[PDB]
Amino acid sequence: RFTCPEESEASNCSCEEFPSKTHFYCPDFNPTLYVDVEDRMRVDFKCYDEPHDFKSLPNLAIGSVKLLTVVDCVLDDDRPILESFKFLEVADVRSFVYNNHENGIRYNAKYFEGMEQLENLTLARGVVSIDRDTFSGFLNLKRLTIEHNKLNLQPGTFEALSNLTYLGLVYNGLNEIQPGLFDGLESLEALSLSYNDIKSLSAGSFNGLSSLRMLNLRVNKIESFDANTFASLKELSRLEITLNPFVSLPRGLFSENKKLKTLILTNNRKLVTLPEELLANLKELTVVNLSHNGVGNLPESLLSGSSGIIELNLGYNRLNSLPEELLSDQPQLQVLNLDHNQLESIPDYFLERNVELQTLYLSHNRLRSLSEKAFTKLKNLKELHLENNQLQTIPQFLFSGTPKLEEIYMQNNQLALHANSFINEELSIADNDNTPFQVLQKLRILHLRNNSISTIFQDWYINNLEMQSLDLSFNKLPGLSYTQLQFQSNITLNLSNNEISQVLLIDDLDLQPYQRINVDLNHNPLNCNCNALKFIQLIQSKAEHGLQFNVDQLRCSEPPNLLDATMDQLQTKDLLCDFESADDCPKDCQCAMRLLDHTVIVNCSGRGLTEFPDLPIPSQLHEDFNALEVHVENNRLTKLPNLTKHNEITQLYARNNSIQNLLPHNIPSKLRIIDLSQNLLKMIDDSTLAQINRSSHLETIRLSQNQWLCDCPASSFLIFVQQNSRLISDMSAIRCHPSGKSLDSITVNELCF
Amino acid sequence: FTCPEESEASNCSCEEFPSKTHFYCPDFNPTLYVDVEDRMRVDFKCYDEPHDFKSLPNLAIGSVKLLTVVDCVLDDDRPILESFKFLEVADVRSFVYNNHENGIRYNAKYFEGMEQLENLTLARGVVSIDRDTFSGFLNLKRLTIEHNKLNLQPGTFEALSNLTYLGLVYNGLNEIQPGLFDGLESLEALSLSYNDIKSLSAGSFNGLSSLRMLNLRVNKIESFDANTFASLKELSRLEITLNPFVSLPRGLFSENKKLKTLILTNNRKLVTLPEELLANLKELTVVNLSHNGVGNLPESLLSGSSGIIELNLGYNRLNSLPEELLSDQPQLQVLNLDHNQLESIPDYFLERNVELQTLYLSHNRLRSLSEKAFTKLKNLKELHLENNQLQTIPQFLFSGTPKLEEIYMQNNQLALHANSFINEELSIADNDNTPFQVLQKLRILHLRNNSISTIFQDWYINNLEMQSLDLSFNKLPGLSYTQLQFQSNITLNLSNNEISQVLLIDDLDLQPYQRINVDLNHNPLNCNCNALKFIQLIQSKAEHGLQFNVDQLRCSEPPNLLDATMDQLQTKDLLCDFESADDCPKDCQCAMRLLDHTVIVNCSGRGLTEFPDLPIPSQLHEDFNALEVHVENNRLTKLPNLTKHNEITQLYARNNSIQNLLPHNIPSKLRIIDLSQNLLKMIDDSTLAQINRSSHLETIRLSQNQWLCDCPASSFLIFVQQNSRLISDMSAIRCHPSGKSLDSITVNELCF
Ligand SMILES: *[C@@H]1O[C@H](CO)[C@@H](O[C@@H]2O[C@H](CO)[C@@H](O)[C@H](O)[C@H]2NC(C)=O)[C@H](O)[C@H]1NC(C)=O
Ligand SMILES: *[C@@H]1O[C@H](CO)[C@@H](O[C@@H]2O[C@H](CO)[C@@H](O)[C@H](O)[C@H]2NC(C)=O)[C@H](O)[C@H]1NC(C)=O
Ligand SMILES: *[C@@H]1O[C@H](CO)[C@@H](O[C@@H]2O[C@H](CO)[C@@H](O)[C@H](O)[C@H]2NC(C)=O)[C@H](O)[C@H]1NC(C)=O
Ligand SMILES: *[C@@H]1O[C@H](CO)[C@@H](O[C@@H]2O[C@H](CO)[C@@H](O)[C@H](O)[C@H]2NC(C)=O)[C@H](O)[C@H]1NC(C)=O
Ligand SMILES: *[C@@H]1O[C@H](CO)[C@@H](O)[C@H](O)[C@H]1NC(C)=O
Ligand SMILES: *[C@@H]1O[C@H](CO)[C@@H](O)[C@H](O)[C@H]1NC(C)=O
Ligand SMILES: *[C@@H]1O[C@H](CO)[C@@H](O)[C@H](O)[C@H]1NC(C)=O
Ligand SMILES: *[C@@H]1O[C@H](CO)[C@@H](O)[C@H](O)[C@H]1NC(C)=O
Repeated sequence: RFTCPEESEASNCSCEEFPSKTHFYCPDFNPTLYVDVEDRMRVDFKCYDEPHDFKSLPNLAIGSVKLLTVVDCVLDDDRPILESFKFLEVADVRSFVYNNHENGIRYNAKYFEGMEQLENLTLARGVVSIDRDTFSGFLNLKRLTIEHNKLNLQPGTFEALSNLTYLGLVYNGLNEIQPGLFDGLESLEALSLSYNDIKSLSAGSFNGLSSLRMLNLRVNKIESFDANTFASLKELSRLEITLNPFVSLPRGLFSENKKLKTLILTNNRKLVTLPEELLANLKELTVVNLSHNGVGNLPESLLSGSSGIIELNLGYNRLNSLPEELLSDQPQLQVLNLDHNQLESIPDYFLERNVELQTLYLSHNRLRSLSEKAFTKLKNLKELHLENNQLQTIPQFLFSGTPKLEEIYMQNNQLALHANSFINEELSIADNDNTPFQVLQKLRILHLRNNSISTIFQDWYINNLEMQSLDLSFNKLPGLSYTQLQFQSNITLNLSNNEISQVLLIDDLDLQPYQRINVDLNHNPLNCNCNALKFIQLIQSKAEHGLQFNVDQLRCSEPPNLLDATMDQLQTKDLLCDFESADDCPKDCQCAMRLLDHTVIVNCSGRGLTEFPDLPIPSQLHEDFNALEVHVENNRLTKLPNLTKHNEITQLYARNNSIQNLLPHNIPSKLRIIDLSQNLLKMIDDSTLAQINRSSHLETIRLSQNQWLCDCPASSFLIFVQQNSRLISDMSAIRCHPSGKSLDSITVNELCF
Repeated sequence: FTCPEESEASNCSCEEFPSKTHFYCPDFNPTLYVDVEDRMRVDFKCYDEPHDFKSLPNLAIGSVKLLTVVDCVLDDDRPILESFKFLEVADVRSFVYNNHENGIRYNAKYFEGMEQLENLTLARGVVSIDRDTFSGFLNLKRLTIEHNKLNLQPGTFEALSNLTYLGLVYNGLNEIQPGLFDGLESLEALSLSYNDIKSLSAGSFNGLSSLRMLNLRVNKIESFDANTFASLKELSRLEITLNPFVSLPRGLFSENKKLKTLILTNNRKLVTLPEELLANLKELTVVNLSHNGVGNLPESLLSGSSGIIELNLGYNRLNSLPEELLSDQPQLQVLNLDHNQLESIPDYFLERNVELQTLYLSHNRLRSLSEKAFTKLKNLKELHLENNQLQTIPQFLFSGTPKLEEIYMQNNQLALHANSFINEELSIADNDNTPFQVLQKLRILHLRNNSISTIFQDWYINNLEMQSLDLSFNKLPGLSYTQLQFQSNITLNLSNNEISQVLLIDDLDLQPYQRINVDLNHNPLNCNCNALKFIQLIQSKAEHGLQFNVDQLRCSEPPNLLDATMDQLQTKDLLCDFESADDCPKDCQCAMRLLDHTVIVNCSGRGLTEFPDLPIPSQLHEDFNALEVHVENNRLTKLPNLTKHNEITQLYARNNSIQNLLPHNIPSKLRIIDLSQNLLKMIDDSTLAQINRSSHLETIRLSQNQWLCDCPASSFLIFVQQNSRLISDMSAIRCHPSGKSLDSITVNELCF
């Protein structure tokens, strides 16, 4: 265990012992450097300023340590690093990491006079002009990295490293690879040349490497190859060539890499063509990644014989008009990508040979219509993508041979799919439509966003039993009914941004006992007129029903009503229903009925007439409904509405009325609310008022703007007012015709005696 | 997610890994890379001139909570989002801006569009901040400014008023102006380390009320004010390290009742501590005073604080101690006094402390421990006494601590011996004074680098729970099997000792399957006959209980070549000089070997006609018996059996030539005789019978034989040849005195 050195005046370095790693700051006044030391795992030495004074240090005692990470600290000129770091006697060090920024250091064997048994090594930002003799003294060195330094390597610097395993030459900006730079690397298994400026790779560039398994040229400036560039790498298995600017690959580049397993060739822009049988006869090959290139057409024999492929990516090219038999020899192919390829159409027999194929991509192409035989023998297909195409429709037998299709994506298309699109030849054998989704019982997720869908097919809730999502946004849905909601699984049936004018529901919900059945209904020109009441009563009332509509953004589309109103702040009383089917309603009157309250409105208040308009009987059933509400406020010349007898009116409003000389014939059977404003109250008689009875329903009368004579012949009116005080809206406002003042003060004067 | 479609009229490309999608602009060379998560992060770093991202194609990436910029230059006045508009990210909840390129004078215009930002961080780029620069955020929880020289106005932070974590690290602040923290009501950390604050005024923390965990880890603080911390009623932690001040004001922490953790270390100039500095701190839990320069302490330093569970006082310059320094701390758990200059411990130091689990006293200069030092420690678990000057241990040192588990006594002047504790009072002739019998559960004990004489039997008798032990660099005289009586998986260590010899019983065994490890490396272990049992134990065996590590073992003054290895050990090399002066001649002693089981003189010497007669050195206690003859390649006067040859179990001669041999001269009591370079081939009466097949290794050899021809000896030669199978006669036999009389010669041939 390493503990802090005993405090003394000989040394000014302050050791702060932490539970994990003992810390240091040797110049106590100004800690220009700190030495974070673990027990025996690592040593972290970093300098912050120009002065070094390594000789004026307490001579720490660490002993054996695995990793020695020195950062941004100077080295003595042409002296061993362990000699320049004598103030800590690190020994038996395996890994050495040297970050250095201020000054580049020319390297020779004299800098490594203490690291004969070094396993790992790393250099960064500070190494320039490595000498050929630098690595001679090393024994059993397995890794080497030259990280972020501008460098130029003469051929032969690595000849002394026989046992080297991983070599990293990233970011060095090498201009070119001399033939024979890797002479001594006989046991090399991996190599990296990413982020360099290698102009070209000659035939003899990779001489001396035979057991190499991985290669890496991720970012270079390679303008051309040679036909025998990779011929010397018989053991190659992984190859990464990205972001290179070359125009084409030479014929037969991989003629000898029979052990190839993965080939990542992506973003190699300006790669317009691929040579004939580039990847032929590679049994071990399993993953091919040719995305983001600029290829315009693939040769037919590109993959002839490579039966071991399981993943083939070809996205983001300019690849159109695929050859028919390109994928004939790949029976293990699992994932195929063809997106962003500008494909106008694919050959009918393109995918017949692949009996097994899990996931297929065809998105972002320019497909117009899929062939019926495209998916005949894909018995293992699971995920299908067809988004962002120019599809008009789909053949009726398109999914006959893919019964295991879990998820499908058809968004951003021009699919029509009318209700009668797949109507049978008048057979009528099956109630469900003949849409191709009928055989897809395994379907789970379906997307149809941004389409021209104009219905919800019956097979989407009858045959598909495990459906759990059905996106139908931005397509021309005409309406919604309760039948189409008869799903048998938790489904988030999205229906936003459709032309859903109206929706119909029944008061009883047959939903199975489960969590919920969401229906997103945000932006629709919903008609808040008749036939929508039960939906409104459902949404506004709080209940534990399965249906959970999301109508927070939903508004109405009725100019007569409050347009742009929300249901959460909508008066359900104001729902109205026009009587368009009937023609016996009085002319020049707003004819409608409200189903919630069970009322029918005549609304002849707009016009003024000489007689009471004929009020049609509620011949329309309206669920066996027998009450009428009439507004006749403007008409004040009828002189009698005596047709009210043998009628079922329940509301009456006469803001302006003729002289109130009415007979008991006018007295109605079922009138709840009555208004007699702006009339001659003097003409009315007690016998008519006596026959008024609240037994049928509650009675409320209006005495506003009414003039009634007060005298002995007009007696008992005050008693009737007192009895009907609740009926009278303002009994005090009722006044004698000549006096114009309330008769309450003169109630004692009412009695003649 | 999906990279931009078709990459048309764009010089920047997408990688689209399954975890995150990278970007570069490699049209000529990729200067900058942008990699994004689904919604978590966006990292943006550029490595060249800013003109390379003047008009990049817009990425239109979804808004992500965390944004990062590295070494990217931006314009003088336009906001950050406007400069990086091509990213098209708006919902930012974390911003980090590393900028090594060029300092920029921040104005309030830079952060428009981030009115919901948190975890704002400005590293290495800020040079100066104008007032109300942070105004407008309206909700900020964490801020950090680091690695950049600064000089701030008092009213810079007034606008925030919701900040909880503030960090001004390595900013090179010359000093703290009063009221510079005025507007930070809800602050809860400062992290003012690595600055250059010269001193703290009384009003240096005016605007802070909900503060906790004030940090001053590295500063050039020269002095403190009396009421520096008075303005902070709530203050949980306080870290004040690596400062050049010489003393603290009296009553510095008077008003901070909530003080829970005071870390005050590495103040090399802090010569003394004020009295009752820690007074009346009930909530205090851990206090750290290590690595200071304090030389003396006041009596009332910790008065009125019973909540202390940890107290570190190590690496200081303490020379004396107060008596009641820990009177008011009955809840203490650990006490560190290591690396100080303490020469003694007060007798009444720890009567009132009972929850102490571990007590550290290493690297001090203690002369001895008082008997009642540990009298009241009912929960002591670990004890350290390393690098001290302890002479001996009192007999009742561990009387009051039965819970003790580990003990460390390295690098001490300990001189424990067999009679260092034995007293005639109540003597039981065993377990002298019981120095360690009171510790039942003593697991680990280190006595490395001491002057202990002998192993106390108490370690191997009643310390059943012992798991390890180390007696290296100690003056142990020897080892015996009786010392190995442990009842657990003990790993005893005796490396580099003065053990002359080990006496191990041949029938040593242990019933349990638990293993015992013993190391004798660098021990003299002189190799004599008694070491034969140790040699056998070291020899490879199928299974054993005492696994010996003897790779670096050496033999003291060896009879054989010096620095002999155990790989070259042999049974014959086990022979040792006998201690019986009368029994063996003074010229050379009897071998009396045990493994070899042979007795022979080491040197031939002058020689005698008759070998001396001595009793068997083994005396029936060993298989050892005389089997060899010292005389070799010498003209012996005679070889008589009565000259102890009969007493010798066997006879072995080397290049000894006898002209005449007789049956009387041949030893009958000896099982067999072996001779070489004999001058006579005649067969004696004893030679007429073949020596015993078993228990008689010595025999006759055809080689190095001289034939003698005589008619009477022909029958004896015939009898010898009948038993002989190597050859009819000697290979180098050329004798024919007018006839054939050799053993190969037939009966018909005669000597004449
Ligand atoms: C030299 O570096 C390599 C890679 O950095 C180290 O490899 C380790 O390998 C083991 C094998 O499973 C992994 O678990 C570790 O995570 C790897 N380490 C690292 C840092 O990636 C190797 O250990 C290093 N050699 C020494 C002596 O430290
Ligand atoms: C819905 O899909 C239509 C497809 O027409 C999108 O409208 C654009 O149509 C033109 C046709 O010439 C395409 O070139 C464009 O790419 C389409 N726009 C986009 C953004 O892809 C329309 O934008 C889509 N609506 C969405 C996705 O909300
Ligand atoms: C801003 O930083 C804070 C502090 O790191 C984050 O909050 C969490 O803080 C705790 C502190 O104990 C950490 O252990 C967590 O890891 C932090 N959360 C995360 C997600 O890292 C906070 O999340 C940060 N803000 C954002 C938007 O990431
Ligand atoms: C064993 O302990 C002794 C002392 O207990 C060590 O000797 C001391 O070494 C230091 C090293 O600077 C000197 O300052 C002291 O004066 C020495 N004291 C004595 C009494 O010699 C010794 O180094 C330790 N190790 C060994 C292997 O003996
Ligand atoms: C390589 O390893 C082998 C065996 O591990 C060893 O014999 C040889 O000396 C090593 N060479 C170098 C240069 O380390
Ligand atoms: C819907 O999800 C809930 C969640 O617990 C589950 O209990 C219920 O069974 C699901 N619906 C069906 C039809 O399984
Ligand atoms: C219908 O009723 C409303 C209610 O206020 C009234 O304003 C309107 O004039 C009526 N219309 C007709 C034609 O009577
Ligand atoms: C702190 O946050 C609250 C919560 O939104 C806000 O109202 C207040 O204005 C913020 N304080 C400042 C100074 O912006």
